Amino acid sequence: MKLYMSVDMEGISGLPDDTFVDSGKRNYERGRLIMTEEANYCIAEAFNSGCTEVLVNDSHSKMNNLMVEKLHPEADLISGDVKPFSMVEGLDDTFRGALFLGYHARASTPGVMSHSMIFGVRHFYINDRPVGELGLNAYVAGYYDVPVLMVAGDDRAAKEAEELIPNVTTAAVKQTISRSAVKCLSPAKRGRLLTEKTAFALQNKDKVKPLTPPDRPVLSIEFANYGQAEWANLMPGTEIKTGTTTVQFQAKDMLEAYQAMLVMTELAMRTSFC
Amino acid sequence: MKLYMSVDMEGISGLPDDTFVDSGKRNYERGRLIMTEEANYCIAEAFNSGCTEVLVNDSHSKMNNLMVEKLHPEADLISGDVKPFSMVEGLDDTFRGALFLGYHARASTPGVMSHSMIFGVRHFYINDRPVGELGLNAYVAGYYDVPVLMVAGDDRAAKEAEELIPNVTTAAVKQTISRSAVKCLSPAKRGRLLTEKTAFALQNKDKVKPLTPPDRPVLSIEFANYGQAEWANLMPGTEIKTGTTTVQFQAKDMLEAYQAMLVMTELAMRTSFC
Amino acid sequence: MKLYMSVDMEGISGLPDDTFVDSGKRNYERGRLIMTEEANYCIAEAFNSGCTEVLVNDSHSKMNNLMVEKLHPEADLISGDVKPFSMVEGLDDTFRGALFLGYHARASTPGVMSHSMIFGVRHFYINDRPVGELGLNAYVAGYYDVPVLMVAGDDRAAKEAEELIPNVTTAAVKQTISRSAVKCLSPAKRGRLLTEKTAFALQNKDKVKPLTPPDRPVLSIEFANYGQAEWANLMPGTEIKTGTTTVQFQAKDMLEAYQAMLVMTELAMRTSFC
Amino acid sequence: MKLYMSVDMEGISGLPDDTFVDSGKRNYERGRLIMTEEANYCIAEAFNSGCTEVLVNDSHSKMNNLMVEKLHPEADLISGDVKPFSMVEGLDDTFRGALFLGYHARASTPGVMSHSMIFGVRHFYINDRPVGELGLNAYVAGYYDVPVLMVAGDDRAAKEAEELIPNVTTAAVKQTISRSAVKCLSPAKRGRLLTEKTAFALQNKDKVKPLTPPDRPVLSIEFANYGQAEWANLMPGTEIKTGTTTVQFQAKDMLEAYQAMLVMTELAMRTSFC
Amino acid sequence: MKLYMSVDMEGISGLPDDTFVDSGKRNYERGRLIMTEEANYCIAEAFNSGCTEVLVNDSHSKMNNLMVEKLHPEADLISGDVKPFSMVEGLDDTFRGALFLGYHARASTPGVMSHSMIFGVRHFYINDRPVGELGLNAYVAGYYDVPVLMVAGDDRAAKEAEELIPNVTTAAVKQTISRSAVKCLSPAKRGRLLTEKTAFALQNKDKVKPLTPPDRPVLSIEFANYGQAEWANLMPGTEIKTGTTTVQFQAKDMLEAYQAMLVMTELAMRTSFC
Ligand SMILES: [Zn+2]
Ligand SMILES: [Zn+2]
Ligand SMILES: [Zn+2]
Ligand SMILES: [Zn+2]
Ligand SMILES: [Zn+2]
Ligand SMILES: [Zn+2]
Ligand SMILES: [Zn+2]
Ligand SMILES: [Zn+2]
Ligand SMILES: [Zn+2]
Ligand SMILES: [Zn+2]
Repeated sequence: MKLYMSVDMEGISGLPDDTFVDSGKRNYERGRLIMTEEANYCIAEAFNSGCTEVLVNDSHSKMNNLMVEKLHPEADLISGDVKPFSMVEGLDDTFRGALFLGYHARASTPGVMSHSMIFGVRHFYINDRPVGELGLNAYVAGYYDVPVLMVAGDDRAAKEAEELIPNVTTAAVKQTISRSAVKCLSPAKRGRLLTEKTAFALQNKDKVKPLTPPDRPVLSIEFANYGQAEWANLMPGTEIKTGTTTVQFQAKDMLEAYQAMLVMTELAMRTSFC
Repeated sequence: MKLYMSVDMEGISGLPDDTFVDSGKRNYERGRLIMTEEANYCIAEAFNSGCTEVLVNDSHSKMNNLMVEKLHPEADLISGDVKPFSMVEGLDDTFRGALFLGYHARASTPGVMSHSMIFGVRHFYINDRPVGELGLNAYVAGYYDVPVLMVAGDDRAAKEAEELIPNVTTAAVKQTISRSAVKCLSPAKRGRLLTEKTAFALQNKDKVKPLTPPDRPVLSIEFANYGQAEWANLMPGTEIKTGTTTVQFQAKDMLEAYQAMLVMTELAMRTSFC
Repeated sequence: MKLYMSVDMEGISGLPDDTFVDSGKRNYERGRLIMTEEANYCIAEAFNSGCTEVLVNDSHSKMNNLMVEKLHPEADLISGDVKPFSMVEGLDDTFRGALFLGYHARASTPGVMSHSMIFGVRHFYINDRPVGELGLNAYVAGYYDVPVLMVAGDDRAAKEAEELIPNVTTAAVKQTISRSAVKCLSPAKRGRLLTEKTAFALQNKDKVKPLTPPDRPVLSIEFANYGQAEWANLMPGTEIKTGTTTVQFQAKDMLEAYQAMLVMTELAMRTSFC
Repeated sequence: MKLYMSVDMEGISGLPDDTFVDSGKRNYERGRLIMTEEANYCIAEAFNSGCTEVLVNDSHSKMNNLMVEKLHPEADLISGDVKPFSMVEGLDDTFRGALFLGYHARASTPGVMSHSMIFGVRHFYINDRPVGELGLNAYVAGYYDVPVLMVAGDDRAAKEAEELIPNVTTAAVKQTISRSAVKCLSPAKRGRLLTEKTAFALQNKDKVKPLTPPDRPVLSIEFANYGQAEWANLMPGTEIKTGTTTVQFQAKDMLEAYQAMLVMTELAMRTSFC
Repeated sequence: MKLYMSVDMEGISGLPDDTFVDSGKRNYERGRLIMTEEANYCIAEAFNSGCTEVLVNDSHSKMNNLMVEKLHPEADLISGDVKPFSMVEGLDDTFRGALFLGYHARASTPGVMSHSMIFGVRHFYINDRPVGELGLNAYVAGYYDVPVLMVAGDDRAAKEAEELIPNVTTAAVKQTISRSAVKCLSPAKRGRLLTEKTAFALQNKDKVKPLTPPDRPVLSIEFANYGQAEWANLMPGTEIKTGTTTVQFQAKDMLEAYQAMLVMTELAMRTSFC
């Protein structure tokens, strides 16, 4: 059975702030080491639980964080950015399930290093339903009828996952105290947690269903300021909701909605004076 | 008659982006020159219209922008920051009226360089009523029973002013096209506009009333992310509205509410990972 | 009569290389001074020839080059970037004609500082017809039934203009020797040329017709490398022509085609390893 | 039994100056290594003495110093800043006792790297009683009826501790010679000292009582200069004692007094020209 | 009659913050221009009032601020640092009186840019009497039986002067609002004030007496932290008052006390971790 893995960084265990996730900062090298090892715990247990294939997609920033020379040798790594489907690149209907690792809470909510794709977004909406990276990626997984079996990260990401995906297995490797502070488990302790949770998730997979997205989903993105909204509103097919900093885009399907998100946020990232 | 002047920079005529208002950028020196001259037009007409005193308060960033060696010699300049009442420092009940120059639109709305005090705030609220710098400063002016006779800036700031202060005179020195683009009048052209508008404002002053604030106003600040809300929520007497990034503070009066704004935004400014 | 002006920098007289057009380089300040004065010659002659209104749109880079304090006082300046229609922002059907100043040759062809919007594009296509900034802007002018009366820049931009717009008046303020070298006229000499040419263009306006664009134009952009094509191909409604670095976009009208160009090139600008 | 641990850096053994505690300096990496190991000695002995839980709160600067990958695996680490209760975050009435590690002397007194929270404070006062970080944290511990069983650091911090908390156990890992010089014990030697002292502290716990704070404590902060006092005096409910650089704040309880300290010092930190 | 002038910068008119007095900051060049001109007003009036000689001593920082090429040609300028008597270098018993220009309030008290010699000192004491630069320089003037006829600076410096020197003439060129903010008079307005005040001071000189210092003055310096006290306590003849950050030095005369101040503060300036 093929298992898909999307690994982010903010939710990795032990990491309290961006000095561990920003490639240009002092604790980054330690961060990617811990990140790679955290993924190995899940990969190891994935194979040990019957999986014959495990696709690992680096889903953070430049997505060149996971160390290819230290990742589980029997796993296939997708490294690099500018991928057609970013965080869910390589995920198709041939996968038995998906596993989100090192995830964090969506923007504007409690949770360590909370945000959604870029600092500029406050909320993502798929037909009026509030979602973050977790939600959007789950919806893309749904498009391929692939269920999100497990989600690991801080306690807030776990809560956010289970409130969206029924019976989903969550692994809270750390507890959020503030947006830049957490109470975490020792690397070895989190390893057991992840090992057990991954095992249970794979055997309890039948109780989890794909997060089916609407046929012609309406993507809504609320940005922090009006400037970011103007930038995104440059993309054809978009419109700004008067009296707000929200930009909407009527998509043909979830896949088009995802890519519209990529482009709109990319444009918003160029906003100055903020 | 004593006239009070609060001069910001983003709304100054001819200025399209922050390269003209950020002391650390290439067009700053030209910006403060134009800013000082813009204020002189109003000061000159103020005296010409009978005013015996004109207090000019630099209300932008470090508030050391207006050039003391080029400002109207008969005017009194307040230069420097860390002032008890920031943008409205020096304003008391002994003034006949107030004049806001170089103002801009509040955060989250259309208007060149739109924002409210710091990049981190999305909305300011005084008893559920949406306001930005313009609103808050008007309310403090109201506390001293001083009416805001005139408000100058872009077309968006003007609109925002008149929708808050009945019969207020506005002078749109430039038209907003985007958050970093405008269609402006020549320096001399804006001068005439400001001269005429200032004259009319002073003679039509009887038709404008002070923006009286509530007795025990409730200050509400919605921040861009949860991290900024946590910082502000550190201040005694504050509370975060569950499910939001808004922090509230019950004040004794408008003056305490203003300072609470200064402190809460100052704290929010320290937020990292954004 | 209302006259629209789009002013770029590379084609301004006397400027041989990017040290005069890059805001971060040594000769930039002299460059924008010459640029502002060059525009004044045309503006002055525009009014002298009957025009009652002259809208000047800064169309270079951050578009904050023209100096508002030195531009003709009777002209209206659009300064700043992130404008819905970039180089042709503010142009509607109420204008008698358009005047392109300081223009340069399109990418991949002879001409000083030749390029099209960004360094990454090799060619722009509107229904298989090769065009650069000059062509695209002319087509947008055509959408509003406004004719391009005059085009000033180097000899190559002039040649490019006349091969696209019949009877158009051109003013070659300098001769191209290489992509970073030119034989130019003295500032005063170019002034006369521009003055005479602007006068003739306004009186010979009847002989020039709007460059009418197709109803549902197909925008094609050929990028320098495949990476830039992949970035642009992220935008919904786009497709890469197999075996090429060209991305196509079927637009509803010229206006949508223009904005699609803005977004696609903006995305391409992010391409690394080039 | 649950044991709470607050670990600072200046008082850590072997560390003579700030090159070992400032994340931006040459000896920082060695410093945090020694710091983590120093904490492990206490944690190990804590468990060995019966404790079932040990909460470790990084209480220095950005509080991301203790190394999660090297800390005792059976301990729970709180890493990160912007915590509601900074140095005493996570401390409640469910703890048997508290242990302060790597502490230093309060500002304005003898002791290596002496200070109180920020360089700008000279003295902290809780109802006229002189206290520093040690005192304030003890008082917050008192609010939860939790006694400070042990305090480790230099000889000056130890003396300061015992003069405030009767029968408290102190461990002087180093002797102060100057504010940036000390006579220290070898890493292994300090380890034994800490091991023995921690054991004795836990078994002699009955002789130590919580430092009960006043019901409505009055916080007083004397700053180095008047500028820092003005900044803090911006916070609602504060007042400057005429003729001094001291700012007072009447709190509802010790918890509000602590946060008022956090905010007032945070504001004072912004003071320029010092 | 010979007149002595000591010119500092913080108290100069129009200057709100250190960006105007720190040679390494953006507004310094404007600052020293205003400073030189401010001194010229007094020099001009000094000569116009009968004075035959005017010695001008640059008394700020590196003391190379006053511009020799723009200072009154008939005045003698002392430029440079490391002078035996710093701020009062060149002052002897052959002078009719002294004039302090651009002075500021002493450390730890209200007043724009308040401090005493270095940021590290909180208070200076001459036989238990609180004094700052103003006081110490007046005492040195007293040693030579020279009276301080006039003192110019902000309102706080003026107040401090008159509370120390009976009948002294003060000129408040600006009003203090905060340590980095003031309400100032136009350069020309301050000029008249200084001109009038200088004239009155010279003709009312008989009513002012020299601030005679004790025979064997005891210098006391209270520093911000203990580290600065330790540094100064290195100088032979010094002692730290237990329980404080104050260092005392028994001098033979006011001249020795002054130089002891120079050395003690110079040593304190080396203090790290502050
Ligand atoms: Zn993420
Ligand atoms: Zn991430
Ligand atoms: Zn503003
Ligand atoms: Zn501003
Ligand atoms: Zn161009
Ligand atoms: Zn250009
Ligand atoms: Zn400490
Ligand atoms: Zn510390
Ligand atoms: Zn001084
Ligand atoms: Zn000075």
